Amino acid sequence: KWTPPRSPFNLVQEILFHDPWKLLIATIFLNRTSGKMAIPVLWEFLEKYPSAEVARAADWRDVSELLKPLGLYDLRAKTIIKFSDEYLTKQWRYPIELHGIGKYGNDSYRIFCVNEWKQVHPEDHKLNKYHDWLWENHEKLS
DNA sequence: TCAGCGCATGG
DNA sequence: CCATGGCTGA
Ligand code: NI
Repeated sequence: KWTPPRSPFNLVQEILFHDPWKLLIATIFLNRTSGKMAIPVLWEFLEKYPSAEVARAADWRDVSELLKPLGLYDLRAKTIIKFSDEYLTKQWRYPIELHGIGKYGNDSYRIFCVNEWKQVHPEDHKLNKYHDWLWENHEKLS
């Protein structure tokens, strides 16, 4: 079992690893959006949308106005509905193949949800900080 | 390759 | 004020 450690950077992925869907939802929330804005909205979403089954069948207009202050409301809204639907339906392995999930959300999955972390090469800053911090203190862990 | 989605905040 | 905080469809 992998179970990624918590860093000083405190990425939201650090507490979302045990729920691949929730982590992947967080990545979507972080597209062209600061963590300061996105993260609190993520929680208000998660309380009203705890599962991929709940988000699968849902009113995409009803998530949209919740994503309003962030921007990209109906874009993400219809995207999440499909992704959550695509989540519980298809067979995947690596998450990229799911709609709305590109390289970033995949690198997050590969690092946090499984142990590829040594192999994975990050793009995003936050991920790269965590990844570089890993190679340093990993011997002090396991 | 690339427009396009989108509001908030910092420079 | 005009930058900047991923991904798809095409
Ligand atoms: Ni995808």
